[PDB]
Amino acid sequence: MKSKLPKPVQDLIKMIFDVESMKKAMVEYEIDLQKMPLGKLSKRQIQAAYSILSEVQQAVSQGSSDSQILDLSNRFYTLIPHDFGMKKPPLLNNADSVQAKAEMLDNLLDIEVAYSLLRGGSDDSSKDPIDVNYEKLKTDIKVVDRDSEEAEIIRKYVKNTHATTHNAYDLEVIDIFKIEREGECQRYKPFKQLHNRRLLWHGSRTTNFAGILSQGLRIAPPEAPVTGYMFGKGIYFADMVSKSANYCHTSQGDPIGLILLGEVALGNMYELKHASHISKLPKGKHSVKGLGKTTPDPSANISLDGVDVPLGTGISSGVNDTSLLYNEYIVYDIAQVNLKYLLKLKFNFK
Ligand SMILES: NC(=O)c1cccc2cn(-c3ccc([C@@H]4CCCNC4)cc3)nc12
Repeated sequence: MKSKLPKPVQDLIKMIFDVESMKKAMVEYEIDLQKMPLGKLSKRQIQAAYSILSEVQQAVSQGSSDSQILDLSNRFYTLIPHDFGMKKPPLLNNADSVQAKAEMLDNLLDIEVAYSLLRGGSDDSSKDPIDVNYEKLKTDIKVVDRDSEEAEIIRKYVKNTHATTHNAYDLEVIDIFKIEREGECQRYKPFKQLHNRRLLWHGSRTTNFAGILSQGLRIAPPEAPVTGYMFGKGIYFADMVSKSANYCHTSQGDPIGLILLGEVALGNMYELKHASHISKLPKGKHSVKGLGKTTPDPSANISLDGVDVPLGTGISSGVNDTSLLYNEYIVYDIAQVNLKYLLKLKFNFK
């Protein structure tokens, strides 16, 4: 049979299950595709690589000998083979090196999820492969009509919350998808009664979306290094589309990105101006709000189905004694997020 899914949904499935994009991402990370093909990637190996990186992070802060750091570096490259070619393997002896490798592992974890979903399941012929891969996402995906009131609100949110400092590109909404992850409604239900529910942005690389749709937004595993997380291991969101759009890591070569709109149950926010490098919340607080110098104009805030949409144009906040240019929101429980929309964006670079 032929797929009855709308063309934009079919194009989304092709985009998130693109094997060539998975291979190109591994080539960019300088992974040796002969020693470590896409089909050889495993959960166990990525888990053990995170543990090695945490040992490196501990050794660097402890002030361990260069011989122990070299041994941990060598063990990491043995577990994740790299092909540097003309270069000596960079030593993992600083915070920047461990963070670049932890970023690679986060992306490899979701690439492994996408490839294992794609290669799994009943390899029959009765159903269209696009329908088969659609079902592997365990997510209901519907197209939001361009002429709808919903689409108008979302386009206004994209237009008004583009930061002045992120002038490398213009954003254009291609498609708006309404999404419903299986079991997420039931999971979110206890938090639906928490106050201060906001519709916020979450950007990520396109190669992570098969993992995000099938498993939802997740928190970094305990084995992962604690470094590089301004407010600890949690799920981070922005109220400025361009702050999250930067995490799509789109380029002139591939200017099509995916961004989420999630309803997040913030409750009582723990308002911070500087890095806390801690995941523990004070009693009675349900989230962290990192305070930026620029905030969406609160007078243009709208309430949609009991959820605040801060689609106001970026104005000065009043805080100048902060390390953040824009706000960010962090929750430490995966159940405090209900994914609502998925946008396909065109990045028009200057
Ligand atoms: N992804 C986002 O849309 C987003 C919005 C606002 C603030 C954000 C902060 N992040 C974020 C992204 C990545 C990380 C680390 C850094 C590299 C190692 N593992 C993850 C920490 C924070 N992402 C944000």
